[PDB]
Amino acid sequence: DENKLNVRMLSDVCMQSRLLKEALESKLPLALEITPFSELWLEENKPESRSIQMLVIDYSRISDDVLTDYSSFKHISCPDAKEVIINCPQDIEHKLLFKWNNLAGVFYIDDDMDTLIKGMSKILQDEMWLTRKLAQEYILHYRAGNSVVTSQMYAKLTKREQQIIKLLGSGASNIEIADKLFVSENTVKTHLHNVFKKINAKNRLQALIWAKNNIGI
Repeated sequence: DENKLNVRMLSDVCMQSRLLKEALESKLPLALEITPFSELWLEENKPESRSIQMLVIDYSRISDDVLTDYSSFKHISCPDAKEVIINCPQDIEHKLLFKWNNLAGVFYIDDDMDTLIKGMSKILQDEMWLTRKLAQEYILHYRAGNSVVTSQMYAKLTKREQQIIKLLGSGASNIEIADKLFVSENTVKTHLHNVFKKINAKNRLQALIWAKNNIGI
């Protein structure tokens, strides 16, 4: 419906998902549709994906091999959509959440629907639904200067690989990189082909975007 918020839940489709989907559409003003993480890449260049204004992320079905596909789907189609995490574990390392650039709310694994409906209603009112701890972590981290949290796949790359990837996440060219490290253009190109694993980039664009989101010096 044109009136309602375009929401997209990133999850499995199944008895429960659909059951929550309907529950969310009963109480809040939204048109929700469910898309599994595994299929994100198929929605990247769809027109109707450009209309997504909220993404609801089932933290329980998230995994490292989807992260890359997500970051690009998010940039290519709905960079400006709000993101809301649900089913988040209690003992989560909040910095791990900075990776969601429009995080607007977080719901924990053992919150109930009373909380979820309350929370989501606030977020639909352009509030944010965070705990005091999390709000503090953001503030301490941001206030202290830091913008991005360098991720874990990164630290696992070789020295070449690391240097080559940082510069990529600076939108440098093949040539421009080969010229700051003093190496064959064809060389950086070969390192990159490796680096796409495990960072899991289907291509240079994914990696580039992966980069700008997952590595800050």
